[PDB]
Amino acid sequence: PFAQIYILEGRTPEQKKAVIEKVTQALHEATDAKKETIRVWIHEMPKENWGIAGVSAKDLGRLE
Amino acid sequence: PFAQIYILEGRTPEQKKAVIEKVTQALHEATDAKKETIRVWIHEMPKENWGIAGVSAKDLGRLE
Amino acid sequence: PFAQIYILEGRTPEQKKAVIEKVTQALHEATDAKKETIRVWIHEMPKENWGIAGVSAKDLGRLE
Amino acid sequence: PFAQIYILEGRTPEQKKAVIEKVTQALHEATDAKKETIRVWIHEMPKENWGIAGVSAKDLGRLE
Amino acid sequence: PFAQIYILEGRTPEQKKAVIEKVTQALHEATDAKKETIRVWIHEMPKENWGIAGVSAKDLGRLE
Amino acid sequence: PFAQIYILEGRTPEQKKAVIEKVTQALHEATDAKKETIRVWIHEMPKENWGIAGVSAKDLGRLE
Repeated sequence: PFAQIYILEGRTPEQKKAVIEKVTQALHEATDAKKETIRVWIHEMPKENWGIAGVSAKDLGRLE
Repeated sequence: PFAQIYILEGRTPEQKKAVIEKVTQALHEATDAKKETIRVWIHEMPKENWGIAGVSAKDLGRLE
Repeated sequence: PFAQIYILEGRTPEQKKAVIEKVTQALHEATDAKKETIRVWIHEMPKENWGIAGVSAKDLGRLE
Repeated sequence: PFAQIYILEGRTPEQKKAVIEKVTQALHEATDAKKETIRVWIHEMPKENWGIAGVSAKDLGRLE
Repeated sequence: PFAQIYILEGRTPEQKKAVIEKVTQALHEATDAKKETIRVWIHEMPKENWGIAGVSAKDLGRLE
Repeated sequence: PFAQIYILEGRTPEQKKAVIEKVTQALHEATDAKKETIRVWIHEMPKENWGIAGVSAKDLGRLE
């Protein structure tokens, strides 16, 4: 089982390692697949490239 | 944060619900993102459509 | 420019044709790319395979 | 409904904001989904990483 | 190295096995990656779900 | 037919051109699709962003 993860830019390397570790464990427990077979990779998206209801994460970050 | 999951066909609905639940929890804990923002969806791939080292999961399933 | 669209199962064929038409027009107008170059394809996801905040679209559809 | 957009590097930020805005509107009109649910994100591909009929956008950009 | 392949519905199983075999060999030769590490999977898209310049493969299939 | 390729960062430009060329040829031969229709694009993943059995390519690169 494979997981393709999409996150915004700006997260710590510790958080990205945890994404790999916890998502891999999550797939192992949910499907009982051998960890050897599990692959997880992470796309880091610029805030200008991430739209929520038609507004970019960048424009939202300017607000409270 | 979003997770696009690829699994082979043939898993129970309980396993697929667990994929959604555990991967969502994994992303929440790894990034501290609000669960409201997290999305996880699952592509179920036919065994004929899944290649490992040039051999399909289907041809492998014939073997021990 | 290419668009990979993810929607839930259960939409009319007219809505899917409109997705192809309107997304193609949207990319043409936003980037001025020739329509000849634009490609849009649609993955229809089972409601059991679509997680929102850890809950599947299927379990949500049972509710009001 | 979600849209994963693939464009070549080198487009203005105004064009990328327009991609987010117009694709979101396109999905809203085609499916009648609430804008709150719609997500659009953009991968910007290096010209060396984009093949058309076996030739990269980079090699093509050298030509007329 | 991983390859995610998108083809229209309607191809023979022999063609899909060849996709897995030849794409795997192509990645092995281009990158010198061990075949053990290479993964290739195939999404088969309904013709109604595949847009070329704003027109679906289905509407095109009606024409000559 | 389209191929979305995922490789680790750090490969030569010659290898990436070969990916585009050989994968395009592989799809042409496997499906008999006209080369004009074939598209191949390449995501280069940071080693920190690529998990194998729960361990990142980066941590593995430290080892023998």
